[PDB]
Amino acid sequence: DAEVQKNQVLTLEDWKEKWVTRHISFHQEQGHQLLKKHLDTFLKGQSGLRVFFPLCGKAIEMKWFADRGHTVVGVEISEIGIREFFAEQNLSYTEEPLAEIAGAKVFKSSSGSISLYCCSIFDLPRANIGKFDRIWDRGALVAINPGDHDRYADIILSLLRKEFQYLVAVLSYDPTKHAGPPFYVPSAELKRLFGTKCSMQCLEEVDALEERHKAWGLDYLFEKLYLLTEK
Ligand SMILES: Nc1ncnc2c1ncn2[C@@H]1O[C@H](CSCC[C@H](N)C(=O)O)[C@@H](O)[C@H]1O
Repeated sequence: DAEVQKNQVLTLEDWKEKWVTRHISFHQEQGHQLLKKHLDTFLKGQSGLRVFFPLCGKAIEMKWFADRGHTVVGVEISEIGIREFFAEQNLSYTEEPLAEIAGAKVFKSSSGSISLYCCSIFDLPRANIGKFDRIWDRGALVAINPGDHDRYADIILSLLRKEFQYLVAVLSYDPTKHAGPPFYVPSAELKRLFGTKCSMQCLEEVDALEERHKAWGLDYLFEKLYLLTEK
């Protein structure tokens, strides 16, 4: 069952077409409510953290971190989504080509609080973006093709400082009922991916079934939030 979606794929071009055609149902216009609940503690006592958002879309919470004085980096293959982030958050920005990745670009807020790399996360290591105190992962690990999970996890691990907090949101549902994204990523997979190098703790399990999931086929959907930290 954890293997049912093992061969499913969305490509980089499919994701870019979703943005062009406005198939962006993943986006949360009010921001993620579990992060909101856990944010203070996530940041508790710390100043000027470097925070990474994989597969960031136009995630409005990048502004939450930037407003609190933390440095934010995201990676997103869609230039449309990146430009929409800055428009929606009312921020000016520069654009620079990325010399190490053909065709790619980096978009930075005017005083540098937020830098969004327009490229694949699988190419991002060549952009020399350093390491992070915090990672917020929502619609990211669950968006990655299942076949790419090992590669994805090693990149996330390579981006962590020695001390870190890594919050990851997954969704539990019957994967024989729906072909992702968002893919089904159970606890056991999280543990396969990160548990030798991370301590884990489940923080939350919440009902996410919306009737919009009805015709999907789903009669259960729960969102789970995990906190990963140094072993
Ligand atoms: N390999 C990849 N590299 C970079 N972005 C990718 C990617 N695969 C998918 N994406 C982008 O990943 C996003 C997943 S949808 C979730 C967006 C955002 N994290 C949110 O919480 O709203 C899309 O914006 C899609 O274009």
